[PDB]
Amino acid sequence: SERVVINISGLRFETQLKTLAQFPETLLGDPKKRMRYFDPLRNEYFFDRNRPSFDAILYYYQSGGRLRRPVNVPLDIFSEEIRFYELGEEAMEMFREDEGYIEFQRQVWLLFEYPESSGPARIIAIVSVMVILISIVSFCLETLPIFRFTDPFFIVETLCIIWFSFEFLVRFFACPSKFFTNIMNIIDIVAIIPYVVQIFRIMRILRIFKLSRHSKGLQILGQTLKASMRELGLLIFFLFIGVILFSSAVYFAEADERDSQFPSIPDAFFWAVVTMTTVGYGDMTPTTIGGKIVGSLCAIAGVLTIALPVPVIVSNFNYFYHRET
Amino acid sequence: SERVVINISGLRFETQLKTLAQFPETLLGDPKKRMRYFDPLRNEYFFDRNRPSFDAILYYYQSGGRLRRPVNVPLDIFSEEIRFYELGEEAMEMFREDEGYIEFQRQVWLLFEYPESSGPARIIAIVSVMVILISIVSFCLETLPIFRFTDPFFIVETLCIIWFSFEFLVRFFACPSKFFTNIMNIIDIVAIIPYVVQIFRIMRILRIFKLSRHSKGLQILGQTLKASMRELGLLIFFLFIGVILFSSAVYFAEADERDSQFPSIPDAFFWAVVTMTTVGYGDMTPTTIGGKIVGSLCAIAGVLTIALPVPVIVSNFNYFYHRET
Amino acid sequence: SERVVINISGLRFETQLKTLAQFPETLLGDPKKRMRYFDPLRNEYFFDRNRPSFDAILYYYQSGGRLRRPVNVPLDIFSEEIRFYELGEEAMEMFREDEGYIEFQRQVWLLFEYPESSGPARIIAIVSVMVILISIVSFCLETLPIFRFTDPFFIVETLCIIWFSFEFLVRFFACPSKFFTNIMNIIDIVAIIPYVVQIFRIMRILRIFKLSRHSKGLQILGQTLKASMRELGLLIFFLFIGVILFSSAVYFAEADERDSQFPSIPDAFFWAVVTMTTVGYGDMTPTTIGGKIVGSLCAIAGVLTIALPVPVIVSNFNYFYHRET
Amino acid sequence: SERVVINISGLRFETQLKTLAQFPETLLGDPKKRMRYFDPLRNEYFFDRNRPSFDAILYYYQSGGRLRRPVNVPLDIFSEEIRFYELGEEAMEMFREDEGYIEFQRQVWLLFEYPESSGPARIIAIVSVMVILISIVSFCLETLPIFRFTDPFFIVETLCIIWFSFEFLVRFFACPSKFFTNIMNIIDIVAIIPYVVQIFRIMRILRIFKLSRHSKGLQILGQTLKASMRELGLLIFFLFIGVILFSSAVYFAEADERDSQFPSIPDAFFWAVVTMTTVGYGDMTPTTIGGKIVGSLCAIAGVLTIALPVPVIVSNFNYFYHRET
Ligand SMILES: [K+]
Ligand SMILES: [K+]
Ligand SMILES: [O]
Repeated sequence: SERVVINISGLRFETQLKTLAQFPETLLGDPKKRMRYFDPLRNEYFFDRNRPSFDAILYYYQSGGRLRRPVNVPLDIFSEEIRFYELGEEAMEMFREDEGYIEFQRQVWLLFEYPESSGPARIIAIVSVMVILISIVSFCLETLPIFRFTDPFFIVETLCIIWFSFEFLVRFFACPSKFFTNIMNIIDIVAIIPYVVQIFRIMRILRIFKLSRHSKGLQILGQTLKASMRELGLLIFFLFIGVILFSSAVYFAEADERDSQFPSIPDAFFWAVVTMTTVGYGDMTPTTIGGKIVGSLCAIAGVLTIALPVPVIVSNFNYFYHRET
Repeated sequence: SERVVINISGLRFETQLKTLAQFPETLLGDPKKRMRYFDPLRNEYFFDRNRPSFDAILYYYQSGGRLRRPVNVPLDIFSEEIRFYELGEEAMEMFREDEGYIEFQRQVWLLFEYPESSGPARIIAIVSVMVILISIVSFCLETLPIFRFTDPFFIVETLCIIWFSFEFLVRFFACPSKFFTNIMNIIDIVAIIPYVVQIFRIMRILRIFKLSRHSKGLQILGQTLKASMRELGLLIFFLFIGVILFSSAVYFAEADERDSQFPSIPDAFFWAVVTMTTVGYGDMTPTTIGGKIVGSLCAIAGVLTIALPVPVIVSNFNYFYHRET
Repeated sequence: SERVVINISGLRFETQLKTLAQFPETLLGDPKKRMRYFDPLRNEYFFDRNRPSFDAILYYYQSGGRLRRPVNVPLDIFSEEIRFYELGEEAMEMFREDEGYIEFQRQVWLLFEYPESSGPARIIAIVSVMVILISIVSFCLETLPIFRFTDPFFIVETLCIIWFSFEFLVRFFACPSKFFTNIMNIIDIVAIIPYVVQIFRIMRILRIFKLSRHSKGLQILGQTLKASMRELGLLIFFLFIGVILFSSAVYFAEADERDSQFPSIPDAFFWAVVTMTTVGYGDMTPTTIGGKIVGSLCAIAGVLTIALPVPVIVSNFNYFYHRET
Repeated sequence: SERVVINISGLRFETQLKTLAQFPETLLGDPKKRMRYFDPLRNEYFFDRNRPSFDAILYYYQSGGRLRRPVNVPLDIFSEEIRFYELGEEAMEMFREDEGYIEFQRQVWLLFEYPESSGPARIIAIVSVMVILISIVSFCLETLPIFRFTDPFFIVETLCIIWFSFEFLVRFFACPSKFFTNIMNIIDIVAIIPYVVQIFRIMRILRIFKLSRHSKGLQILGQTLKASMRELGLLIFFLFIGVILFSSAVYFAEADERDSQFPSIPDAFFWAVVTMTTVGYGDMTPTTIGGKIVGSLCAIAGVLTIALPVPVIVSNFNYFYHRET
């Protein structure tokens, strides 16, 4: 119950000794630690330090754990005062968590997993990207009407696979731990499985995801979509409810019309999709006065359905964008 | 007029005793309550508590009712100080209102109205959703050109009605009070009235609203639209003024043209709607130099007309979204 | 130079007497006014009032005019403290301006200019709106292919003019001052000038603006557009620069093509407009590889050109919207 | 170690003399400078000045360089206190940088480079703009089907070049320094190089950029795009990844269809572009159930791809817009 006066650059703080003794590990909790700052003429402990920060420090003793940075104190200045008062590593990491902060194969694992290290590391990454870009150009040219080791496309297709196999064999016996959690390598597995044929071709387009390893923004978008599936799927659900709603509204408004462009419900789905997203079908346009109305409400409700979950998904992207800079 | 000194962890507060006696129910208003905190050596009442919060507490006595949380004090910390100073339940609920905060049938009413309680409660809700989803699929398949108890659709249509009647008979004699205010049950009434035929079919599509009971976001959007009708209808009115304006501007610009695609005013309405919402008609495009101009101004003014009331409606949605989490 | 101590509910303020005597009209500047608050035991002036507000009050004496409300003090509380310290009507109105705040014919001028006064005032406004809405419906029906005092439209056209003349003759000899500045009456003049015929018809559509007097949001949008012409016209200029830019880019990319859909520069203007506003022409689509590219860049740059000046115009609207509530 | 008490209008500040002596150039660091403010009755230095500002001033001595304006202190008031305490020109310019702040030919260089100086300076700028606007109108009329010194267009084309040469010869021997860094003159060079012919015509359209010198907003947009290329190019990259992704998804979904509108991968690129930007092709619309799905996901992912990097680019524009006012 013994009173303790703490002078912070002229700002007076008073408390009970039992409140500071609650945490015997810190500065003000250890009598031998705070001894060097005692003023025997005023019976107080003087500190020639920042003043707005000490409101939360002394409250960390009163509350017995709570360490909230004041809204007017900078983040770096308050964090450097916690080091001086020695509140503890447990309370320091809780402050960051509350603020928002989470030989034979060692050299080959430097110019491949972290291509920003050495000199040849930054060049072998460009060559690996050129193989990917040509791998994408090769996939887009295997279908032209002109074009539809001897096969003129089997010379570059395998050449990229030889490099895409060279981007996997050097990463299995040189990785830290034996790997399937990192999605960067799951893409390397789906880019190297051309051993049902159409499903493997739709699976073959996943070689575009090979750029995510070497791209700055692709990593940011990947974290955004994962950290937004609730509001990301909320759009898909809100659009599903509206498509079923408005495709049926235009169908009953254009049912007695012998030349009504909407024959059934599912045939009016794609019309409601491009009218909500405001893309524009060009084909199925309404003809009935009531059907024309339904199209107007389908375009108005479309902008609302889209623009509601977007700011949340935009905010998740702008956070990871700035945090990675 | 007797002066009273209040020491808050070193922060000095002075007032007149009549100001604290204005509220005899609280701590500082009751002399017997504040007796335990008096310091007879300094003639003051000491409190080893939070310091930035007491500005508003002592002002609650001076203003005689006003209790405004300081902008730099957290919401939980300030609210816990009101409990200590015992300002009263009337002033506490006014603070929340000012901040923004509003046997035979008892067990059957748990696995139906609150399907998150028991184990079988969370399974009977999934079965009830599967019936709804099949009920929606059934409505969309009763119109295909191929398909247009013996009727192949009368086997699932009634089967869902048997379940949709099973989702109403168990809720009338098991509800708390006899019900028409909760819109969740008005949908159950409009999903069970298939006892003018086309109007009942347009009324039949309202079975999609049955998902609002089991959906998280549908409840949020429903509250959003109700709490936004002024700005929601402001869009409909702003778009009505512009459609009448620009449909007449393109009609007089394309009147002497014998092959002008716009014959009258109402026939140019749907063109102005999809050009403001930027959907794209594909059919009626302008042909005259002046009519081409009108279409350009109709698309520019459309983005403005849409994007003005949207942020308000988005803010109403993002509030109910986060408040329900 | 005589020192003056001012005690604000325990918060100590010191200054020189010449600083308070700088404004002899206020409380602390008048010795007879502040006499009632002097404490002859401490040699200070005590005030049992708000504490965070007095930082700016005492600075109003030091700065000699500046009166800035603190960011943590509410607007109503700080404004009520200026009344107590009696800083003057000149400094009070400067604070509002700095914060953001600007018989025979007397009874007939109440149920017409302010239709919210009496009972019959709120009914005669509805009848005046029904005449306007029918006046708009009449204008839209004078052009149907079926329809294209004896003239079936001359019975309602003049009947609304009789009312639109009844909404002008009662406002010239009953107005406060003889009127042309208020744009509400300029619309009444352009709705009553049907005494070159096509220009008067395009001028006749301005009868839709008659709703601005009785509409809540139309007044808000009118103030928004006037308070945004710089950024409103900035869009028109940014779109003008892009239309000329991209219409020429697609024309040179599709010049050697004998069947290029773009014959000249001005014939590609409307394509660039609906591709920037993302409306969709449906007619003129690019055919050349380079022309296809130009269309892609014209759609990307369109969203940027639109979305830059929009938030400013949206902010001007959301300010007048909330300020009128 | 000698203690120093600083009284700021009643607010008490204490520190060690060695902390103020750390900067011997300032007021409180120079004993002769602060001598005029010493109170020999209280042993303190009194200042009749602003109170919330001195937290950062005294911390500038403790931190030994850091000068951060408090979040509640206005920018002008805090900056005027730094002048009084005389912290130094080095710390003052660091505060602005931390806040966000960077005869025979002398008279001819006033009515040309700064056309806001004299009277004839503001008129010769309008004539120079009329030549540019006619130069733009001339370029748009050299291609009409009607029109496709004797050449009817060689009379205005050279007349503008004579003026565009008059806007370069007077700026080379009258400029401050001999010029290629300022992009305003690089446009004057690309507007005066009509001395491969089609490439010079696509290079000739760059005469629209001549308006950037005399336009307020064109300068703001130019700074915006340069200060946004990372997020500006991030859109181009995000759209490139999606176009390749969805053009291949619709091609494999519409491959067995003999009348599939998408013959190859590159022929489906422009469809994915206008469906992501929601422009609307009107030509290539999907026909297969799977292809219809791909178009729906291509329109949903398009709004997301567009709306993510837009707020960053909008914020860069709104900063330069307000900073230039
Ligand atoms: K469109
Ligand atoms: K659109
Ligand atoms: O379209």
